[PDB]
Amino acid sequence: VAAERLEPRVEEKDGYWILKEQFRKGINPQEKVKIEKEPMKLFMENGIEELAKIPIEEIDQSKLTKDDIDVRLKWLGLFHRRKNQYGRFMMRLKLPNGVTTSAQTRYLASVIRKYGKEGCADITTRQNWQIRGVVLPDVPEILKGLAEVGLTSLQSGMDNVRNPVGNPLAGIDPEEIVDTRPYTNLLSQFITGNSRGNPAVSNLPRKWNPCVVGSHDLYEHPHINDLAYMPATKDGRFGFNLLVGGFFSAKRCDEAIPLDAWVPADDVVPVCRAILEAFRDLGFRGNRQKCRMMWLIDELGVEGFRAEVEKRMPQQQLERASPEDLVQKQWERRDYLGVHPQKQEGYSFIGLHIPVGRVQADDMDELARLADEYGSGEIRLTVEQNIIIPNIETSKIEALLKEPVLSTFSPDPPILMKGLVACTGNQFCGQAIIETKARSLKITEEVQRQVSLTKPVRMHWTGCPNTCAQVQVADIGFMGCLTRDKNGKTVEGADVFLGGRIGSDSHLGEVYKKAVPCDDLVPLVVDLLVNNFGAVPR
Ligand code: SRM
Ligand code: SF4
Ligand SMILES: O=N[O-]
Ligand SMILES: [Cl-]
Ligand SMILES: [Cl-]
Ligand SMILES: [K+]
Repeated sequence: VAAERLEPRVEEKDGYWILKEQFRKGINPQEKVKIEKEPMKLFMENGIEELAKIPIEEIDQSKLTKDDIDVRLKWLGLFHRRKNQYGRFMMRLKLPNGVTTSAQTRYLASVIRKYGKEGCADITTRQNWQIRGVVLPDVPEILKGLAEVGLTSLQSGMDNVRNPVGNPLAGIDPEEIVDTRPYTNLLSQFITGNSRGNPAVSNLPRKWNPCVVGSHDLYEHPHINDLAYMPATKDGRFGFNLLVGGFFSAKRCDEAIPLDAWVPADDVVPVCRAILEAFRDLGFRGNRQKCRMMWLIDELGVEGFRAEVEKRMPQQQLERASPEDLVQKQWERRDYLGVHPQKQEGYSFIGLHIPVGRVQADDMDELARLADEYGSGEIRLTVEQNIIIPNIETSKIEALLKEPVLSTFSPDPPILMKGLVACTGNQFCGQAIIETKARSLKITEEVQRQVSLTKPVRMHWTGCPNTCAQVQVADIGFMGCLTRDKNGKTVEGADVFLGGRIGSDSHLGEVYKKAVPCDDLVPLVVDLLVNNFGAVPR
């Protein structure tokens, strides 16, 4: 790699970070959008106030404002559903470590309730909330309402640092390695500039996913993050070994690799900043399919990239990885659904199944009520799109289990439902090839009617090759496609994936059988379960 390749390609100008004049040749259309107008200005200079007053039909008549609503608004966590729910916006939060309060949950419910049949909410595969139905004129008030209840939606889409994932059992599991909440909280504060916006990290070449590990179970999926902090003691000091570059895309899926770096626990934010600065400064900005950070690591080599991180650290110090980390490889991933004792004597948590992560306003209010009556007003989200209510006095569990709402959001659903994960799909998502959430529930129910099993088989349904529902981590994955029935008629289908493993012995699954009509999946899946996962026909 020539020295010229290492010249930073962006510069700070008037509070924002912009591509230098000599580094604009050959850039992709998204990079052009960012040059034409700085997206962060919609929040930080309150550009949203006037934009929100323009009728959407008028907005669509000019490129600048159309790009404002379809692209730039994703820096404020607002996602126009142009194709599938025209004029409505999904809104996505920052929710480090998946932690919400009952007051926040009620606020979110109040927002979606206004929109009737156009509103609902979802738990995401980054243990985050999305709300739906939002209309542009309401955006300024919703931004204010979120701030009032201690939430932000900043920098949650597009070329930004995505939700910091942690251990859903942080602070409460007798078996945790280290409480991840202080670290994911710090990361979210850093990323969003304490909810004011942080332009230094909002002009990346592409999205970037961080997680902090605190569980032997590896609930945080460090192998598929751009930056994963693996807890490790080095020379008698507590800190983290760093994995970099994990990502999924249509073109390529890659597991994170060691940076060969250990940082003291107090250097979590400094090293996040250094890595982001290197990626921002040096990453390719052409073909969008080659802009994730791993492509930079391959271009420079991991050592070349490491040197760029090192030079951006305070005092330019970046130790080599600890020979060992704290994660025990002898481990069986633990079910968190149901009632479990906490490390605090006399307290339990309860994991509740949320079918395909989908809730309505009334459901959110009920869950918030349970959290107040039984817990400490806290609701935790998981990356399997379920919930945990922590801090419940154990003597209250008997009463809790009789609550009517637990017949719907169950502490002990059938085993295949426990492991079922599904993305948005074509109900709302414009890129989706198939419907996912309703279909996946239907198929899973039919499969479980036919077979019993004891292995915790994890089934993931994703609507297109973007693989937001991570089919490559599944025991059985389903990637949406269009295919043909016996008569040559167009039908919805799935490419079926096998081989995904999670935890310490992780492995990326691969296509097993392409183009299976969705109406033909049940027998295929039943047989796979009997033949490979010990399932028994009923
Ligand atoms: C909601 C969520 C799936 C879910 O049902 O849980 C989701 C939904 C969308 N993803 Fe995703 N992604 C979700 C997690 C992911 C993950 C999984 C993860 O983070 O572990 C991946 C694969 C891992 C990765 O990125 O490395 C993922 C890879 C994509 C990609 C492909 C990335 C790439 O490099 O090519 C796109 C398209 C893009 O960004 O260019 C994308 C694009 C989208 C958009 C924003 C596209 C769009 O605007 O319509 C989807 C919004 C649909 C909607 O209305 O909900 N989504 N997406 C997840 C929100 C996470 C969050 O709270 O921030
Ligand atoms: S995998 Fe495809 S269909 Fe599913 S939410 Fe992501 S972009 Fe939409
Ligand atoms: O929002 N999925 O990158
Ligand atoms: Cl996006
Ligand atoms: Cl769309
Ligand atoms: K779920």
